Amino acid sequence: AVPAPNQQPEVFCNQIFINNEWHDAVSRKTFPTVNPSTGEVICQVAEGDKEDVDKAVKAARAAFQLGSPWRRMDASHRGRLLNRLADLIERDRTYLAALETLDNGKPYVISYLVDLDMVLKCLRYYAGWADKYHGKTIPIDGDFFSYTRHEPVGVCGQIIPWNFPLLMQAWKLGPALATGNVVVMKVAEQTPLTALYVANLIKEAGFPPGVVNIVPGFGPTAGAAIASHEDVDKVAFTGSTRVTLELGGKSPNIIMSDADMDWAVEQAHFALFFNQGQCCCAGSRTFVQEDIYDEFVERSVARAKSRVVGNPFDSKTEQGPQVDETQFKKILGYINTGKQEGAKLLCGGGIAADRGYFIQPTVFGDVQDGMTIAKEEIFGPVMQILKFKTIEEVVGRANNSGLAAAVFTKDLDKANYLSQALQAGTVWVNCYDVFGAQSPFGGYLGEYGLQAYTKVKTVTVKVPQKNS
Amino acid sequence: AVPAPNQQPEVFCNQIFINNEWHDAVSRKTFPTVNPSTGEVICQVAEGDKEDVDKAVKAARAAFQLGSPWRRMDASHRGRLLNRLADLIERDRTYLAALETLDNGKPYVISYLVDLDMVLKCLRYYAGWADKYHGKTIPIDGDFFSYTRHEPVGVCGQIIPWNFPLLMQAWKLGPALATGNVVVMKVAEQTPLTALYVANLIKEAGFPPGVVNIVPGFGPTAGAAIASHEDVDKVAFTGSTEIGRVIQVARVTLELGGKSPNIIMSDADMDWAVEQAHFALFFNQGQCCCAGSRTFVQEDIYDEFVERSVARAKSRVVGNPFDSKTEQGPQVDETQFKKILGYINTGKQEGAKLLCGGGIAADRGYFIQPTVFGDVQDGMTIAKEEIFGPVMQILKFKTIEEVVGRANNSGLAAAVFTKDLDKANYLSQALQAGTVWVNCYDVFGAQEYGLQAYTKVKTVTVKVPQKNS
Amino acid sequence: AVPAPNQQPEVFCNQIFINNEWHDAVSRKTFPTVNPSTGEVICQVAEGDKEDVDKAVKAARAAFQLGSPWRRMDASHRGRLLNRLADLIERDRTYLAALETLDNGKPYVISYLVDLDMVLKCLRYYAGWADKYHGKTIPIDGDFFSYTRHEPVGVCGQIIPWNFPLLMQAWKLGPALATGNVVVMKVAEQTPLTALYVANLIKEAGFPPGVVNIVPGFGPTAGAAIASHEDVDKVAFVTLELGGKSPNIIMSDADMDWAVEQAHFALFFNQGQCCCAGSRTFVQEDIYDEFVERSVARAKSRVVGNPFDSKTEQGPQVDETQFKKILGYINTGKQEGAKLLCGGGIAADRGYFIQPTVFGDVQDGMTIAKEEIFGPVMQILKFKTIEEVVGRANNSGLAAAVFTKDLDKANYLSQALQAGTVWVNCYDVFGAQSPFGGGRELGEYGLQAYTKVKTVTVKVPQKNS
Amino acid sequence: AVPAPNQQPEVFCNQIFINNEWHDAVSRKTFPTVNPSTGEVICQVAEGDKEDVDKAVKAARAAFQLGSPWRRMDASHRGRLLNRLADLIERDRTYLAALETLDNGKPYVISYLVDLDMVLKCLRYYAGWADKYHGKTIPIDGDFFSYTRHEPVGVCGQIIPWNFPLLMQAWKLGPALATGNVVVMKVAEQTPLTALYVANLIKEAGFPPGVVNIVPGFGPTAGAAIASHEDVDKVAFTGKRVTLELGGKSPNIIMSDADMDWAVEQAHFALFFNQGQCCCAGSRTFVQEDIYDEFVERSVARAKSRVVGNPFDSKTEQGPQVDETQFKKILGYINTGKQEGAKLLCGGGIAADRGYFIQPTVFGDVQDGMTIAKEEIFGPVMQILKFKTIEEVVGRANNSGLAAAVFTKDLDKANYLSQALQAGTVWVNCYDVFGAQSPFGGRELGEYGLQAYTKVKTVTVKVPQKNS
Ligand code: NA
Ligand code: NA
Ligand code: NA
Ligand code: NA
Repeated sequence: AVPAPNQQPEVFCNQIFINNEWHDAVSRKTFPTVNPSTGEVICQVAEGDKEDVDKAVKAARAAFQLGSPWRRMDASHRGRLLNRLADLIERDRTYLAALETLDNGKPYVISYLVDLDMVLKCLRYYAGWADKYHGKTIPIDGDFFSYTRHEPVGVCGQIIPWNFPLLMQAWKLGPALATGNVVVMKVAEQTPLTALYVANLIKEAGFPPGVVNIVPGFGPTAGAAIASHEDVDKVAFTGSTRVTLELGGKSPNIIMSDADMDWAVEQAHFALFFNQGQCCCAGSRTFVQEDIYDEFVERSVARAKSRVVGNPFDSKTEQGPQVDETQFKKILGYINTGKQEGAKLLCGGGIAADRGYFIQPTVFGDVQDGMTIAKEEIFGPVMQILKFKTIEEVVGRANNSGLAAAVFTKDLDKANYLSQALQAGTVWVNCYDVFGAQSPFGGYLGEYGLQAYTKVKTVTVKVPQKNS
Repeated sequence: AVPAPNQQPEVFCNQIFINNEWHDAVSRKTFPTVNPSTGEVICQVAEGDKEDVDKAVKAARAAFQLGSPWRRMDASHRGRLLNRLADLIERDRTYLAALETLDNGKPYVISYLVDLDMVLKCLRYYAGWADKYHGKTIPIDGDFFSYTRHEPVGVCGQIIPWNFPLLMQAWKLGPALATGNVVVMKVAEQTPLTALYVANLIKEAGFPPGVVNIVPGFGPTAGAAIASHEDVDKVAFTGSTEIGRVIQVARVTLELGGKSPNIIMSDADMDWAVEQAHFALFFNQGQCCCAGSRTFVQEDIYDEFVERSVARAKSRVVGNPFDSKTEQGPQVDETQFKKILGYINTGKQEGAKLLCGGGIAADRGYFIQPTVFGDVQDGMTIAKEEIFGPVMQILKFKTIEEVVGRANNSGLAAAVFTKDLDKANYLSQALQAGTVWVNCYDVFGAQEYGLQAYTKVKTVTVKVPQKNS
Repeated sequence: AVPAPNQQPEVFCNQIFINNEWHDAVSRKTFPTVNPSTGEVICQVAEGDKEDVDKAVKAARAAFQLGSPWRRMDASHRGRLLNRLADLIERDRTYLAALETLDNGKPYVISYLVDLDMVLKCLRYYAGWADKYHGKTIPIDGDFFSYTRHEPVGVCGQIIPWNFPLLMQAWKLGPALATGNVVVMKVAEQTPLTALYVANLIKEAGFPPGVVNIVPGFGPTAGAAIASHEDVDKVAFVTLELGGKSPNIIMSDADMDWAVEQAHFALFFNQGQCCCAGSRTFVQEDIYDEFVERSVARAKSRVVGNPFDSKTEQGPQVDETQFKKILGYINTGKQEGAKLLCGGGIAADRGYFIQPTVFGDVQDGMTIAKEEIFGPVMQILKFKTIEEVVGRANNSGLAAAVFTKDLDKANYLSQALQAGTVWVNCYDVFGAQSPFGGGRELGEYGLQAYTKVKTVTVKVPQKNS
Repeated sequence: AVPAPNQQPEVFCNQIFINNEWHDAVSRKTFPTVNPSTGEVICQVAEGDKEDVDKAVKAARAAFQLGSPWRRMDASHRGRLLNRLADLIERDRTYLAALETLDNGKPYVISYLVDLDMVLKCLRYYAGWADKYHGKTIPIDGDFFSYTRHEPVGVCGQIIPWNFPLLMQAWKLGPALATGNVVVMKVAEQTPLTALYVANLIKEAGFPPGVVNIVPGFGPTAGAAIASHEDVDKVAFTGKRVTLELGGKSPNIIMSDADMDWAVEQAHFALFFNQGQCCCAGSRTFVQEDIYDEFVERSVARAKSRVVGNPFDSKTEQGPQVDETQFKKILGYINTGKQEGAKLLCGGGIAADRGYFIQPTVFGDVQDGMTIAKEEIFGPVMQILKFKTIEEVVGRANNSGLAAAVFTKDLDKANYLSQALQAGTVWVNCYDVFGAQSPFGGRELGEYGLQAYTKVKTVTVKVPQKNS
């Protein structure tokens, strides 16, 4: 059961969020955010720049000073705050899911049942880690007592993409706040709305001023300012091609001949088409064993043709528009390159509507490794199907590219052989895009997400006489 | 490639080991240990009883006193001591492997390449854990610094069986010593020799006096004395349900084994499943806590499986353990010898189809022919009671849902042979056993849980000036 | 800031709780629960016996069956349920603190600010552990993939004492539920009410029927039935958590004012009814006289009276049996030669009130220095050296404390003291995250006792690092 | 008890070590390494450059290929090899200690009892970690079995300094090899000999060819080549994944209630150890005003009695500085101290006409703004500053973060300072106490050292009905 959406949700937040207050850009400039479904402007948004970032960083630094409310607060209480934030987001679940759809373009049913559900689960998961990340007491040689303490890194710069606005924000705030860091976040110009509203909930939840600061704006400006600021202790970027870069692209989905055909077909479809193909780990290279190639391809094309493209607020809609005009044209050019390179266009291939950034679900057959559409990730509804013969062969082709991969088979040995040989951060077996707030995700979440937001301090004390 | 064995190894240790010295029993009494291959006495061994145990526990307690060499020793050094012990055992590998065979009966080739090898790997694995089991610093509410220390439990009474004399000794000494505990060990009357020789190596390795004490003797005497001693902090028993009850009656842990299910699905690799099922049951003369004594086979492959299993059992070479061709030695002693025979009789009486073997394999020693019973039923005695002998039980089943219930209706171990991913995961999750093997059996590895049982957690919570994250 | 209490709270739950439903005993018998402050009956409570426990164990077993809602539920959801139960308890905080005081006797201010606060923290802490207790993937030799899974033990029998009725219930429920077990709980006959009301909240929270079952009654019957039941997987009273004679050591360099107030707290907290009461106060000779004098004055000013009065520091003892037992112990203290410094008798004609009592010049051989009476009776012993106090303190191991300004003395004592918990310059400082034991409770360690480890070892193609 | 050293150790290894073989530089160039005690050339050593580095990376990559002996080897066996290497170093301990002294200058007694002892303990410590670094099985939502594997990162570039040649080599090899990585190591031009001999022991121990490769040479060339190589997966510098391990100006705080005798001796050790060439040297000795005069008087007398001379002499406490460049830099800093107004209490000049010997130097009443109080010189130059309160000292000590120390008998003061000091390691009543088990950073050593040498792979499998 999904509640009826408000197809025209009101925008309450569209400025810079610093010290639990809303500010206009220092330059007073503002940029428009567009509804991808119509191509029309939703509203104006404050355009943050270097000077705005500097204000945010100063606020963050102040909120991180020894003796401050955030620093003195019990670890268990940071957990309480994250749980409270989660409760507030659930309260406004319907409103947030609709706003997400309005600004991003993804189907409202998905925004509500998937995006929001995962946001809630992420924050509540991290709330639980707040007071459970232990240091150690170490049995060092000599008459000493040695132990470690896991301290926060400090001011963390977070730049999040537009594909999953709310979930990306939660993935970043969850682990950072659980460990006691302060944040200066930059949201995507294409999808700044929902994150700004969450900022309002962060204040309502009771987080001290300056703990979380959000600076909407442009990449070359605000984004770069955060990455270059001398008082930022850590910067985590997630998007297109302490510092951590989280990029995604060309994930191989391997279908063995003994795989369940119906399941394989639906999963490979999902693996690529999910969220308009706008996923860092989209299974954009579907490797199919020769014995089942023809049948698999036939079923895949049939599924792609039946995929409903339309108004994201319509319950029947499976695919909304692409995020913006730039991606829209980028995907169209990519489809043309596929045709020019000799890939067999099986269906789709063009615009799906005269209004908005809609593209027909496209499928290319007989794709080769050397082709552009087999090497470049375009984050669009364009499926690439490649044929292969042996398991040894596919391993090499799949690895010749490492965020994620998948293998569909009923054979135990094949599953274990492939899961070990595939060089990817996450390897799915008979499923795809299965993330858990508790399962790590990286390239070549969970408790591992905490390591990156913590600094280790070792204290070694001379004692009278050590005894086991 | 295995060195030529001294079929008649000299015995250097046969007394009570306390404070790195050899002592005769207080009573001066001694018991004989027999070579199961000939039925002849190997030598006399000091018979420890309550008073001997009391001396051992006193020595152990003294070595565990605060400020003692063992207590003050760096954790990394406990690791060095364990590594030195392993080096010495390896130096005397050929000798020990032969002594093990002589006293226990297992094939020398196995004693050398399996038993010793695992003893070495176990001690070396644990040596590495000595300085790596950390306590925690805890983010408690308020202005407090709270942390935990994992201290040793103290005096640990360890009673080990006769099936894997040396390995059981390593499995107990490894985790206990790595964590800084002291030990009072009671070895099996049927196999006391190897453990006593290792005691000599423990002394040579440099372990302080009283850290490890070994009292050979009888179960209801020495064994019960350890379990009932008021100054023993922990007692771990590994063996038959029969003596376990006595110990339970006399921190306590009872490690028993029996009737482990080996499930063969229709899609299993036939050649592999047959050889593995054979190994699963027959390994170590069937004297294994997790012996696959219930081989469930899906109906569509039952006939073929049984045929191949019977052929394999008939070809199993029984004979002198010191002969390189020997696959199966004798049973550990006369009591088990007759107990197994009675069990085979019961199988016949109950309607089980005797497919091969079923009787004595030699006029000298405790050798029994590899026996296989077909069409076994859940209600039969040979399908409910574990006899630790070379007697295989093959049961037929139809569905996977069915076999789960039947396998669980008994939980040390279990195995599944199948090429199907979903079938492997379904069974590994559904089978209620401590260890579930998939397409393999008896695959143990020295490889943290064993450490928890050997440590005490102490929390220290200190008031401090204002706390900050 | 404590809301005014309802000094005579309504009782909504007084029956056996099985499968989210209220049941009368099969015998239909009931027993009275008394208000220790007046000696009068509060209400009748269903007297569960063996047959009632049997119904509870079966309901638990059913709830634990593979494929059941509690077994199939995502680990994260068990956490959501724990968090919802905490929210409900917080909603009914004022009411529950009053009921706890009515039935147990402790001051309402403490019930509210201490017991209820700790209950909330305990449940919320454990809610966080539900989906974070990982198994391991092990690098075994050979071409094998080996891993472990932490499964619930099953039906857990839990016997809760009367000293901290609500807190002990939370300490037992938190880890057990976070790990997916089912429970059959036996509450103390002296204090059954608060736990039964929490059962109602357990049902309201959404826990499946049979996950938590509560059987009020007596120890020799209901308690023994749980302990002997063949279908109960684990019983926690096998693990026995007992407490007694915890040493509180005051070094000559301690902060005098702080040590005096803390030693007073250490012993008198909860009418001295605490498993780790600092009932042996060891004081170094150079400060003994002054420490004793200040301790005596503090004991004399301790306000004893109606626990609902804001000024009350000490309520009555839990029941008449304890009341008499403590009085007999005070008499033995005088007979054996301990110096009675203050108190020593009954504090009121109604209720089980005892005057705060302090004994000086206590010797290790005395009965009052060896037997724990769980009462408002302080023992002050004198010592000379740090080496001496260690031996005396250890000659008894749930807890201990040291008061000193010296780093080395503090580290030497915290290591040498054979106690499960050692406090330095504080006392009774518990955290839902810090372990406690003489098995272990609280923290991550509390999860170990409620889990079975299953190893799965799979043969795989060709293993690579 | 230390054996008699060979004051003229023979050199057996002086080339590039690749695939368990000794190679001359492609250019055939060599550079002389000097004995800092005499200023004379010990021998010539192959001068590796980009081309030699490329060969080592290729050998390392090959040894890391799936299916190779190093990749297939049981984890426990990597541990056996590390223990064998340790046994071989122990066999050649007397020789190694003398060669360390000949090339670096530190007292032979220290090389034998300290450096070599720590090298042995470090390798033996990591040998034990080889098969104990577990992944996890995660309780994810839904009918899925999710687990992680900790895989090696791959080709690790390791650049080690000259202050502790052998120990630094072991700190890098231990964790890298225990977790199955392969190495391309660049040793310091000032001290390449001991590491090259160890490579010979690595071969003798049985490590597969290409697992460890060592390229002696210069920083701007060989080092830069490793850091910039496209096929190097991680680079660790001490002096792709990158980690810079730098050190400097660690504060040693002496409270008025400290044990005077122990504090004076430890402060002396804290600064003067290893000719002052230690990243965490206690180069800022803060002394509480009530004990200042006496502490200084004692420190001066202790510095004046410190024996400087031939490092092979058993009475020698201080050998020469590592090279001419450091010698001059220290003389420059001493002059800077005098010109700045710091009170020169003793030393301050050249201690011998041959070699690079400097007199133990003590500056008194140093103030925070002085250059000698802000820059690290890695020399036998002690700075003593005066302070009044604990709140004051915290701020002064922090205004600079690898290490710090506090000497006091008071529990609260020790906890206050160990909490407040922003340093990776805080020692209480001791200094320079390292354990192979305790982490060190500004991480290395302990369990923490393994995290940087491993990649986390998550495998998530769809399974029939899941149950707890
Ligand atoms: Na938009
Ligand atoms: Na024998
Ligand atoms: Na009552
Ligand atoms: Na040199």
